[PDB]
Amino acid sequence: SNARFSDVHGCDEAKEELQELVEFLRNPEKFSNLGKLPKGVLLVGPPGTGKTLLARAVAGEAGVPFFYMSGSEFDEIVGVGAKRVRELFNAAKAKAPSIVFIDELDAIGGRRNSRDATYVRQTLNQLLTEMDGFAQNSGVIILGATNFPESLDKALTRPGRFDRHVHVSLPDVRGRIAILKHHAKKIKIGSDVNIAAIAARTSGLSGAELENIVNQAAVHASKEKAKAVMQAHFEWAKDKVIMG
Ligand SMILES: Nc1ncnc2c1ncn2[C@@H]1O[C@H](COP(=O)(O)OP(=O)(O)O)[C@@H](O)[C@H]1O
Repeated sequence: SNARFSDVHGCDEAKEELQELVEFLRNPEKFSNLGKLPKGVLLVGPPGTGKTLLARAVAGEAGVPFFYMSGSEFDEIVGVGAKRVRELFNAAKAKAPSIVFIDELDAIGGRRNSRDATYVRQTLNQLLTEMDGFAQNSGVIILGATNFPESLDKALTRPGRFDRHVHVSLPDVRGRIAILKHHAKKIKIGSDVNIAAIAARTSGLSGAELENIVNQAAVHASKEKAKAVMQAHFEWAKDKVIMG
């Protein structure tokens, strides 16, 4: 089963804004008849805040294919980037409406070395060509995730490309409660568990780390042959995730 919005907690504003992307992908013709359409949307936030989960959730809510691409695939220098970019969008266009998710978009079009210049330029221009090539109601939504929006190439954020953004920040104490409670639905919660106390002791943690706390507490409780996941198991898992 694909992701849904009910899997995303601690950033209600982001999913509310992205619901518009779901409504477009469900019916691009009906969406356009009211009169501006989105092509590229930037997801901005630290690692583990659920940018990939949101992108997958938008495809799941809309019922459209999801295509993944990582900007990190060009970290070493290795292969032809433009061929990778061209083939990905061809598969997405053939399955439109669809979602293309570009993780670590800051990597594409980076400065890098003068030796890297010919490699970086061809990959960047290929992405720019595919985005500019979407006609009318092409059906393809491009979601780009980055932790460093100031590091993006200026060509990427020009009008008609990645000209809309959605912040996916670290959850506050209320969001951490919602995240902890959501993943705690899958565990047998003990009688002394205080999720609010745990959320108050996890300021700065991402949703991924919070999910890790719930899962590590359940495993630790199972190893001790306990009948339920107790507060001591959450405290142990919290310290393990925080110390890294
Ligand atoms: N906001 C969130 N709400 C619920 N779970 C989350 C959230 N953010 C992250 N997670 C959990 O952490 C996992 C990894 O998150 P991910 O989408 O890869 O984050 P990102 O792409 O921002 O680094 C998700 O599959 C999910 O289980």
